[PDB]
Amino acid sequence: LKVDKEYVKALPSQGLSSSAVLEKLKEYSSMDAFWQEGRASGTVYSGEEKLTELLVKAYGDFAWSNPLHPDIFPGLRKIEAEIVRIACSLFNGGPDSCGCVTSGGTESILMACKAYRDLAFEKGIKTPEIVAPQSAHAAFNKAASYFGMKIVRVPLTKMMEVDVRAMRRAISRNTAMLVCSTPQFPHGVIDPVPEVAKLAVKYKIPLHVDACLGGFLIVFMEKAGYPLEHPFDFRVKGVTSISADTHKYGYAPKGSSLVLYSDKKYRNYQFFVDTDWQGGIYASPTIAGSRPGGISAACWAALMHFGENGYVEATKQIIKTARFLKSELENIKGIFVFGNPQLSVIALGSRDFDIYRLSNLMTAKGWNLNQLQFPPSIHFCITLLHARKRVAIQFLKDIRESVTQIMKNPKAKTTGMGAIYGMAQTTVDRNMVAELSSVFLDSLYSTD
Amino acid sequence: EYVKALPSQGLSSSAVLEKLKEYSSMDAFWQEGRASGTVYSGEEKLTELLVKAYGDFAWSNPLHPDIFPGLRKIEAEIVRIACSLFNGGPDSCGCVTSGGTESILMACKAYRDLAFEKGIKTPEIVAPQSAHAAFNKAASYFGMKIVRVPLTKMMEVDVRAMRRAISRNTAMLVCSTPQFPHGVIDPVPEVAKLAVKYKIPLHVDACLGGFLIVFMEKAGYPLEHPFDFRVKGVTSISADTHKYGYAPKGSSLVLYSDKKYRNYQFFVDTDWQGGIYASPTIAGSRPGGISAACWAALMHFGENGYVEATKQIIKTARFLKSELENIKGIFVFGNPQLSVIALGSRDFDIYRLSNLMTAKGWNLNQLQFPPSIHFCITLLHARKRVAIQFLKDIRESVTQIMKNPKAKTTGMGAIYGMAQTTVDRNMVAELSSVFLDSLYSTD
Repeated sequence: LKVDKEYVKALPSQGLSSSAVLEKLKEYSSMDAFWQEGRASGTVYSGEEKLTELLVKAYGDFAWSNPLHPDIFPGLRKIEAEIVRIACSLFNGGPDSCGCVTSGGTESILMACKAYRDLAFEKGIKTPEIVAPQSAHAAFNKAASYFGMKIVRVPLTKMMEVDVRAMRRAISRNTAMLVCSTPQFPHGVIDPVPEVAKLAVKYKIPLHVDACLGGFLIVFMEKAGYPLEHPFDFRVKGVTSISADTHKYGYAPKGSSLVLYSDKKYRNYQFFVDTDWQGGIYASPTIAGSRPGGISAACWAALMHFGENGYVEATKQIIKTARFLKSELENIKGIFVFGNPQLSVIALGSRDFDIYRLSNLMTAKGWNLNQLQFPPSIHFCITLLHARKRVAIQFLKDIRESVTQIMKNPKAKTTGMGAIYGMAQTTVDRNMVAELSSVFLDSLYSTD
Repeated sequence: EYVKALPSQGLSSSAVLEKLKEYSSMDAFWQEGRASGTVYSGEEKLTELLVKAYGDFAWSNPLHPDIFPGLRKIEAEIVRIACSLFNGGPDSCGCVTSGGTESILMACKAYRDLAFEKGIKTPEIVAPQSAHAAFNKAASYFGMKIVRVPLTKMMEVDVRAMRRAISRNTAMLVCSTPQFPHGVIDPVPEVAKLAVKYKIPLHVDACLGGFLIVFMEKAGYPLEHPFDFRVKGVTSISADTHKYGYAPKGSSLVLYSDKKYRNYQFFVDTDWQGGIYASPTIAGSRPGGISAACWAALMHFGENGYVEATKQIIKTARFLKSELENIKGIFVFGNPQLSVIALGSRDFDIYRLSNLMTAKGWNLNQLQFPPSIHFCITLLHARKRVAIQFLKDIRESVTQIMKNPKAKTTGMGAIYGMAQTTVDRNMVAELSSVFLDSLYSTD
């Protein structure tokens, strides 16, 4: 926002040399130095030098590959097939399971939603509904908005799990899919997949499991020695699709994710086919046409580099860190932890002061946390980066000091960003907030 | 042969890279210049630069502008540069997207929501028959009706037919600069007349042509029609940096004449427990590496670079066009002024020519409705100097075929012809599903 350099607003009359381009780029990259010292929530999952170098070289070897042309790039076609099958194995899908590589968790979610809309249409459902917990990702609303589907969000329990009784009452003759999250992003709580799947089986409704965030942790937890309370994978009868982000705890480059299905019969509905196009018979498996095959190469590289032993070890370290932080953060007067988080995310509240004061303060001390709402809350997401750099001690100390400071003045009005997130929740005119967002989006592209 | 599960033990870097060389052992085909379109430069030094640029921004993600303010600036700049190239002026604006499909999808979604705002229940896209398949995806995904209007003998949209296709439900008009099948530019001024008269948004699909058409005049090859924001009624443009921008795959632009239109493409969830959610495009997390590399390509070529590149492509196109017009047995559809040349034949089955060119080691694009094949000339093709060889092989292929013009088409060539003549569209749809299934096979 406050840039210290003029904007390039047109193409240069004379193209720059390679060295000059890369030297000018240094000015932009030096601006982006907030994550390297382990002070950002989520965002960068490993960021390690030797890993980066491998992933960029792998990308580089496949820079011009485009899986739209599998006759030209059969090697890339085999890499993507292998990525999918590795994932189906990790989720114990067996030989009938299938999937596709996508650009991210959002596309993974949208693809399943679209698949289930088209199946519902085929069964005479005029306006399909998504039935989802309040905590399910925003991408489910985007799918509703994009694909013309009604979305019903059901309330959560005191422990921030979906209320299954309420979910039952939300089901109707028009329900196209059920959703649960492993875990939900806000508070890092795993929904009770078996209980939701019971409904899915009883009412004959597809069930999508959102494992975008947890996928490349939860798959390894048992082997890491941290067993979970609930099963989450294709072994659970009624689970019809899973989303999972390689680009989160797979340590794959950005622009990589999977949508997996229990059966090809489901995946078929996600496909787009135009048999009549002048430009040839056109069939795409996902949203994009042209895609960056380099990213798929690098994603395959991450997986083959970590292996089972690497992801188990990475999981062990993230979970050790999170369990330590969670037990400490439970013994601080003035805050509480929402629910009982078993993975990498911890959400905090305060019954004693405005919790956004803590996000404001920690921002000041060089930390970047996520700011939630409904109810008022903040979270941090623990990554390999955070375990590697051992920021856990300093995080705690800054949390403790901040809380003591706030506590000296518990009713002192809340300022800056914290104020906006507070007031936004109380504003009865939702369009005010919407209009505030559109200004923020515009401001992203500003060159003034 | 197939890796079907995670290795128990991770491979070392070197071992990973050594294994990956197995997958990259077919690139000589494209590298030799034998592939239609597909790779637009491929040039070694350019690749090194773009991969380094990507590498500097590998972990950047524009969902987090506060963390990566450098990427943010980069993307604002790519959009402003592109707006200048299309002479949009200060009120024009745009977004970086993942490719041309997403650019088309975004504009369609923008126009749908604006039509919803005016009480229209099922918004209609009015498009030429030649418009890209992505417009049918848009319709399918977003619940819009697509009306495809016929072409003239020159393969341009029939503008009278297009007017007759307009209804109270029309949300957008489309034309292409050029359309992908025949490489013909639609008469943008004439379509913009309708847009203005009936107050309908108009989207210009410049995904393919974008980073040629903007330089044509300066290359010394003035086009017949104007195409950019200076044309009254053009409300948006899609343009692929990953084609004639020579940018990495994963890179395209959607540009608007005014901010008011772009506001309709955005997604906002103010109520999400995870926080106020506002995304400009389809994706959430995105690869900022690709944007960095897209900026690098723009800054590396500059105006002089792209003018010179455009010169080299069009010289090659105009030569091949004049030569393919002087070959007994074949004709070229319409009058292509850019990088795509489409061939047909009234003397034999055109797919035989694709058969023989495939055997000679060339990969051309097979079209349909009507039976046709095309080549897309890229900067790679010009650097490799393949045009003469290309011509020689076409001539020999035609000469041969013309000895038995009425012989039965075999191979894929037959599939392409049968496909169009089948009465049950379904059977064709199923072959496609089966093809797509096969992409993901590990058997």
